[PDB]
Amino acid sequence: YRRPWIHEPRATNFFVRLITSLYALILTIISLVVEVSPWLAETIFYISMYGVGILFFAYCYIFIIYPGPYNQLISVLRKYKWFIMQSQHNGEGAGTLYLRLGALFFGSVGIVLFGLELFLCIENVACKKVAIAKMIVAIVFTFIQMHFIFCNSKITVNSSRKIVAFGMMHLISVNLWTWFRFVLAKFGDVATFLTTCIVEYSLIGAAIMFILWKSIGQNNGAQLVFGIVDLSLFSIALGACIIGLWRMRHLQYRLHAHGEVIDEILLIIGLIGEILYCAVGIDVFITCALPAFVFVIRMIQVVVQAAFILTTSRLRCLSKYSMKYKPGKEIITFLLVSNVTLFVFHTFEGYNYIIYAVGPLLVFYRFHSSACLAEIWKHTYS
Amino acid sequence: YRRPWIHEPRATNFFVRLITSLYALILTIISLVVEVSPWLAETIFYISMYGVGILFFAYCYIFIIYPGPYNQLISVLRKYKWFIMQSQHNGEGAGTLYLRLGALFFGSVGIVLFGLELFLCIENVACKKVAIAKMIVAIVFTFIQMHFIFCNSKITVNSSRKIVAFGMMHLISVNLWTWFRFVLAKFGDVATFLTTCIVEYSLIGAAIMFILWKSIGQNNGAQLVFGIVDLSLFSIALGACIIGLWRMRHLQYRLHAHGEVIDEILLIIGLIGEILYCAVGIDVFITCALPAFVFVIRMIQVVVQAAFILTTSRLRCLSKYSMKYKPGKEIITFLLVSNVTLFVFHTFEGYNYIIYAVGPLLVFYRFHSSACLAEIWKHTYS
Repeated sequence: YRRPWIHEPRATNFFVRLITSLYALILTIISLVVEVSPWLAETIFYISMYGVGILFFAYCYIFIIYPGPYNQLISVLRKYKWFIMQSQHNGEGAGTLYLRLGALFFGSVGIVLFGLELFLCIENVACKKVAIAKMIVAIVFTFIQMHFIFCNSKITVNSSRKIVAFGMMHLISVNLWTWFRFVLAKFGDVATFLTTCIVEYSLIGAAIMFILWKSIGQNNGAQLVFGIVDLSLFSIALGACIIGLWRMRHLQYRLHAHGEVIDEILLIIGLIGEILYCAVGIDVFITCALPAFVFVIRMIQVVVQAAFILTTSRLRCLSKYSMKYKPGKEIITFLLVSNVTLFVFHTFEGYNYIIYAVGPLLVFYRFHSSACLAEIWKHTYS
Repeated sequence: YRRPWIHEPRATNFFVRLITSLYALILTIISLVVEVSPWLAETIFYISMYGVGILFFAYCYIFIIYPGPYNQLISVLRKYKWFIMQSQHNGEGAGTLYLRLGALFFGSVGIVLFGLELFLCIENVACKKVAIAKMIVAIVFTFIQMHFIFCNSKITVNSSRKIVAFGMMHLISVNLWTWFRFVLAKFGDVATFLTTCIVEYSLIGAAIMFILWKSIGQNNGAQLVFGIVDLSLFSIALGACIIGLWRMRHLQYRLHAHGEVIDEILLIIGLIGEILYCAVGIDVFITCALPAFVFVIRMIQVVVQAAFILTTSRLRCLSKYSMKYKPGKEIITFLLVSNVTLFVFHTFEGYNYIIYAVGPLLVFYRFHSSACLAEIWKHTYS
């Protein structure tokens, strides 16, 4: 108009968005060098990141989500005698019910891990309060974050919209940094299950916090039988995706996107992990045919399934026939069963640095695919 | 409405967007493993990627940009006797004049490199046609791509909009793969200048092709004095950015975004390279104070300058005073001079794998900053 940009809403919106995104980018890059490098520096950094996250959570809980006890005090002071925090809230969450339940489960399994090394610290004679404290803040932050994720609806990112911006970007940085803490190798089956769960939990938390941040300012013989069963499971899932797209071609495009960005981000992360894993396997089996044939089938299946999900998540049965025939349902249920089976099977069955780094990404891709298909089974066919 | 999604425009748009993006993601990931792994496999892959790129370019040139000679033929056949290609075109480019001139320069310096190893192949006795051919297709593809970039306006991505989608994604994959070919170390000053130029050219080409793809479907003592001079140049640029934002606070937010996405992408890539480089330098100078102090100043300067540019690129002098006082111009010119000086100075002056990989990113960040500031000097003050 003629006003300065410091007083133009959509000018101030981007500026805050850009500043918070730059802060998150710097802190995420720094967290990688400090956690992928060859101790107090880390310790104080560790405790600082969790402490700032917990402080932001307390600010949100005291002043935004539950302003009652703060509202009392102002009145209690108004008795021993403007600034009372309204209870504006919402029901729109930043994730699906299945995704948030998975977040609760993976965070619970991460707290089990953190408590395990907490016990192994106290009951040993080599570590220090330095260990206990940081593990306590890890447990506290993780539990608070599970509670916040599972209730990411009432949160009004738009009441304190510049600390919620800085806070959400800091939380994304904390989740990504926690993921980076576990992309490096330090019962072998139970150990790799604990790291995977906390990696998956960090990914879900980062996606949820990013979706919330985006809404700020908005006015809205084993190696034989197992390979055989992987090939069979991949092949039937690969065919079901191809058939399902053919059967579901008569549905209609959605008019309102509902949770399509978080699903896109998580599915692409899982798919990137899957494609690297398959490509690296093909490369190593070439530089050093059953497994190599399985890897090509696995890559084709994961790519076609990613396309199938990302498309059918926008398809709704709104035609008279589409509402009555529910075209493709049995496909969705079959694919969901196959994906859950693959996730479970790859968990109980558990050039080595990419394998460990992308290890949790495979099972996270399977879990996210299941969570999307359950959402598709419900939202498309209503 | 009630129509199938296979016949809904915005449903078919995303589906094609998703399929092409998945193809580019797969091919880019595969290109990394094949080019960052420890020969025909590469050779045939190399020639395939360039050949498909050249085939797409020929399709665009014959059928879209210059359909005249094809239009003749249909008529020439209509004489020796529906399907004549219209000449729809545009003037809206996918990049600024300075960015496209930089692309021409860096591509020219890349062709000089390719011709250098072409000559070193013919006039030697160790390589093969296998080398000549692939180097010839590299030169041909690079020159065609410079011509296409510098004239990325008349291109109607929306005439053959599903091959231009596949083609643009393939070109992005080719540019990213060429970049990946040079993130690995194989006069030392002239050798590192040639690799840097082709990396910068690949980055600019990838950004341009992505912007064009996005528009598909749219209805629109050395180590002492040098450190001292780097610190002085960083400090004055750091202060100028802080002052400039204060002086330019009275301008107005833009109403139409003009080339803000390509600038964002390239600036973030350069900034990510800069932040890693600075963080890794701080880490190594800590694990093994003048240089370390310079690294912190450099990081602060690059981050503040990234914010300054990304903000002032959306600020226009539209107020009577803003149009008359042109607030901040001398800041833009001073910052542009400093950035050009830094780019030139770091070229003639030229834990080792990140250094080489992010090497070209630093000077590309300096060049992109200069190109944006020249754009800012012009677009803001008109």
